[PDB]
Amino acid sequence: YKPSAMEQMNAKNDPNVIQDNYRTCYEVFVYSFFDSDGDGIGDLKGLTEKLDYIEGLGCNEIWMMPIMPSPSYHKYDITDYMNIDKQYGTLDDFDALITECHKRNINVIIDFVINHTSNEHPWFKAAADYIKSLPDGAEPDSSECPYVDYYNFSKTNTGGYNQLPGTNWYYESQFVDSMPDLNLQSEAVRGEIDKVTSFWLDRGVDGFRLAAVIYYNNNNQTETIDDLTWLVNNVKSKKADAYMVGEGWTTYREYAKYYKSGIDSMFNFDFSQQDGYIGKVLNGAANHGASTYGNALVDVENEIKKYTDSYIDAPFYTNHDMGRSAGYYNGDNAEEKTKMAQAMNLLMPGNAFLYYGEEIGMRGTANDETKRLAMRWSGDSKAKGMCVGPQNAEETEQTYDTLDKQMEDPYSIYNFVKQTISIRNAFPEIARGTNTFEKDLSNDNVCIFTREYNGEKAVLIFNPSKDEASVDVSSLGVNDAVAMLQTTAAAPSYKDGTAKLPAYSVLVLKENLY
Ligand SMILES: OC[C@H]1O[C@H](O[C@H]2[C@H](O)[C@@H](O)[C@@H](O[C@H]3[C@H](O)[C@@H](O)[C@H](O)O[C@@H]3CO)O[C@@H]2CO)[C@H](O)[C@@H](O)[C@@H]1O
Ligand SMILES: [Ca+2]
Repeated sequence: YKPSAMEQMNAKNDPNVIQDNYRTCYEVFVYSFFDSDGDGIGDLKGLTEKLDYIEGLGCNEIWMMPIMPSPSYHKYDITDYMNIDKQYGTLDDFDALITECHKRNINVIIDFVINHTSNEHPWFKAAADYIKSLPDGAEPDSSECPYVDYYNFSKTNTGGYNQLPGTNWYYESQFVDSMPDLNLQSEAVRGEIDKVTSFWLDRGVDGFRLAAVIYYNNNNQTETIDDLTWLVNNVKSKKADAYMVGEGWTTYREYAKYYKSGIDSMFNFDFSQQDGYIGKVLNGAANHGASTYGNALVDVENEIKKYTDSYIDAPFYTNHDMGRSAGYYNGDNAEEKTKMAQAMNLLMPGNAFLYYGEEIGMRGTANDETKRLAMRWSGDSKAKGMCVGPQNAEETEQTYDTLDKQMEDPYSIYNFVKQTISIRNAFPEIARGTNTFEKDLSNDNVCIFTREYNGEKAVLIFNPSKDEASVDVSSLGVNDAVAMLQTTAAAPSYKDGTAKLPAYSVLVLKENLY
């Protein structure tokens, strides 16, 4: 193994990992990750066995997709909020995972799905049976069945209601009939969620990913923010440094608003997907090339600032609900783009997220199942712990090698992402600093930022273009080049205030201030 120039350069910078809520988070689908008992389904024991891998990648947080009992493979429709799904193992396996995570200073985030339950959840079964029991006269009585007010039942088909089979009643189920929506205005419901947050916090959970936060109270954004506020306070009441990140799948003008709840993070969705800011810039669909990435960072930061001066952005770029990054880039320098997309994701301010498999450029988009294929550990047929993945996934042609092979390749996507995360772990200002887009020095080819945290300043220079570019950054002050990312043998250079970046590369400087 012969290390690239970037590897040698970046290694000379000491890790500076701060134990707070600005981390690098690996999002795992337990189902498709690593199988410990040989049934082809991934499990908690399997995840535990692969913590050396995740830690070696440089991630110091894990978010698992839902781990509680569910009739589906994906497990977003929950039947029991205080156990583990039998396919994943037991509560004892969860306890061991937490212990092993904390020993490695890795924090654990669980997917917290309270906008709906499964229609097989006992609360709904009981409400449904009760509703069906009522004579024509009717009008439910929550003293006879309190669960009737845990969900929204009506004789009227408003928006997102489905029929309760064999009756004249309907119930709210925005996503699908098998996912009835919880009434989060119910004090009884809030009482139940209280017990649930106590349960998971008491087993050493560090935070929550809040699913579907903008659908907490259907179309009523006021009640939704009230609901989120209640939840954020319920959690922080019990553990002050508990971390919470909300999924608000919408534009930034909308998801900025949810920061009024006091939540730490909202996922930064306008930077996600093929047609998000990162994707558009790399595929040449942006009005101002590289500088569009600058403008977008500033516009979103400025929007959030309307609501809070005290937050952690959640850049993620891709997740289990979207086509994998590698599928966004085809033809000439697709690999270069695939790498740089993750530089543009992971070197953003706040708490950065990496979806499992993105570090080896896994492909898959045709349907949701196909976005959640088995982690490609190895090419070997019968390697221990390989997962079969979801049963209804479409055919998908991969374009990059398996992980074992990528580790051995100094110019693999894996080694690039690994290098990216090392830069982030070396310079706390990248995640925590105030962000300044140096617009006067940026153009369609290069994008320049200064990051300032507690009197330390760094300069980030991205070249997400197919063209070599030079920039005079001497106006920013006296700088030293400390880190870089290269997508080919061509490496960034820096001399006497002039930076030269080849196509698809990054250069990091420290400013010296006297
Ligand atoms: O029935 C209509 C839709 O059904 C399918 O969508 C599934 C998703 O595959 C599944 O992951 C889950 O979506 C959750 C999503 O992953 C999560 O990030 C978000 O916070 O909550 C979602 C709901 O819990 O559930 C839906 C609904 O069953 C199908 O793939 C989709 O194309 C259909 O439109
Ligand atoms: Ca298994």
